[PDB]
Amino acid sequence: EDIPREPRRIVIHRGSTGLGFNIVGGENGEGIFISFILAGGPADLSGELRKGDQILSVNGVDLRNASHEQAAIALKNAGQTVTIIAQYKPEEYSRFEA
Repeated sequence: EDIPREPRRIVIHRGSTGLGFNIVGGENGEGIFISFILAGGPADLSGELRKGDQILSVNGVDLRNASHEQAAIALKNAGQTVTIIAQYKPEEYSRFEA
């Protein structure tokens, strides 16, 4: 609704539940997508990320062509304050994850 088509920058702070989201994808022609946002966790309270966002970068590490494992390591090692570049692609998310 107030989500643009182009990539956006979101800053999250890591908590006791991590970043408060989980990821799928990173294989074939599917990039890294947010599949779940934990209620009350850091991503949810930020208000800015959505299921079906593709993660393009985290703290400058390019995740456009990462595998799931590569992305999970980048997110684990990104530190307490994490800058995410995300692009909202709900139709492409549904093609892969429906």
